[PDB]
Amino acid sequence: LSRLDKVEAEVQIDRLITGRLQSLQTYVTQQLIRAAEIRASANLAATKM
Amino acid sequence: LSRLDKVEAEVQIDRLITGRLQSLQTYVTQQLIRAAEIRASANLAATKM
Repeated sequence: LSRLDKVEAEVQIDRLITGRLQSLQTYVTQQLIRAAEIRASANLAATKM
Repeated sequence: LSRLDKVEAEVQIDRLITGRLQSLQTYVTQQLIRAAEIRASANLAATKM
């Protein structure tokens, strides 16, 4: 943003947005899968209690 | 499609395709994770029966 004007900057920014958004989607998806593992383990622990 | 010719339209259409396809992948992935939660609950319910 400090080095390029709006018409050229928005092209560069859209590349970062795309890759950063994909990085959050990858993280949140794996956290959802880990949450299921923890949920199953918590259900087992509640049954053991 | 009504406003741009093929060479320019396909560039704009590919942006929609990319984002809409990413929306379906996000939806189907979360449905697969929810299906596992429902599956675990159905297995529990079958055991309670």
